[PDB]
Amino acid sequence: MAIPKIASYQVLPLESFPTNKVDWVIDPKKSVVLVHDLQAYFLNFFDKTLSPVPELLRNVNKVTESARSAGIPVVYTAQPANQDPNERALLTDFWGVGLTQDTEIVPEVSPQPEDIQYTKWRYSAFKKTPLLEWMKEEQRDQLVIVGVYGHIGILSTALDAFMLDIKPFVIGDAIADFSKEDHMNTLKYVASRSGSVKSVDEFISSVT
Amino acid sequence: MAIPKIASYQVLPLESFPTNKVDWVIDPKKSVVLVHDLQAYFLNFFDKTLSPVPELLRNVNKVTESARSAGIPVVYTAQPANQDPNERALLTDFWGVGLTQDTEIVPEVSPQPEDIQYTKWRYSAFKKTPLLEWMKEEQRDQLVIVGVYGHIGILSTALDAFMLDIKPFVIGDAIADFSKEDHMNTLKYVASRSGSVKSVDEFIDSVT
Repeated sequence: MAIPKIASYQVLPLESFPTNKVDWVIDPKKSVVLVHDLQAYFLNFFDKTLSPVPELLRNVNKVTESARSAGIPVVYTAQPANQDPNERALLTDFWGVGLTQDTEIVPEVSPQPEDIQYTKWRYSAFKKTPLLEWMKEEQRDQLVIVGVYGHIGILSTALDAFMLDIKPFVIGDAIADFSKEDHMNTLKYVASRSGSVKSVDEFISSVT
Repeated sequence: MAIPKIASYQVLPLESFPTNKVDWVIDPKKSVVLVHDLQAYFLNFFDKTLSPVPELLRNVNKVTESARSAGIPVVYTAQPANQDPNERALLTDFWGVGLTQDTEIVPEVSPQPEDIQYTKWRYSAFKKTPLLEWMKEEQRDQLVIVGVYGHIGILSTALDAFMLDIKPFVIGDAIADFSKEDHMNTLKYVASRSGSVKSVDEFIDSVT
């Protein structure tokens, strides 16, 4: 009903990432980076000075910097404050009325002027946003996903993308979750059923 | 890459169903039963004489028969043979070219003349089908889900339904999966993040 006070946990070692079942490789000419719901509201459920938040933010910055250097668009999603109950619909039964403040992107990974920002309404970044038709317009069919929370919005976004013929790449050391278990199980599900799991360094070397 | 030979396992005990976080009640005036992908092709991956397939088929029949007695529409989904690779898209990377035969619903749960049958293209029964707009036409906003496989199509259909303002009810003893673990984890995920988990008897009692 409430997002938990998330206890600190260690970013999983890269050697523990689950093995990919598909062999897609991130292509700078075909990819978009999604910074998923990195709002103050959602990150304040962690103690930000503790693992995995400093590493998460540094890794998100590594991703977006390499992305912009390679001409890869960066898209941020953010939930709006004070959502109309008709618009929020069944989310209220699970999570309450939703955030009423602290909607800003956390300052460490604040958007740059050329980045795109979409208003998010559901777990999946494709529902009620321009994301799908804009990616088609840009003729980019790869979505590189960073942010929070792994087993909820990241997972659901990966599953629409996959079903919408967009290749999702979840960056395993650039997401965070309710627990190390939720984080890992997110990666195991994606790698075996819905997309690709890559490291920050694999993204960087793929996009130079 | 190939659907495994699925080892037999026991239907999970009713006392082990996860507790629901929401208090939705199945209403015969607002509900639809979805029989998800109960095709010979998908069920032949199991030894159908062993649990959980006999219980699955007679529980699906219990559900659909009480549904029709209550005026609840029954919708079946079925994948078509020899899918166009351009239409099948990224499924091919994970699973191969897909079924080429054995497309019929298994005779134990064969559709009745009044039931609806849709051609299915993705994990979620909502993608590239009329299901969402037909439910809106019928003014029914509850989807009671039975069939296979739990962590793949059942889960994705429930997530899509939830995000599309349709309440999903997954019938825990009328689905089956790759393993007892996948089956349970499907129910735990739905009950905590995406819908309601009910038993066959709870459905029967709810729709009289």
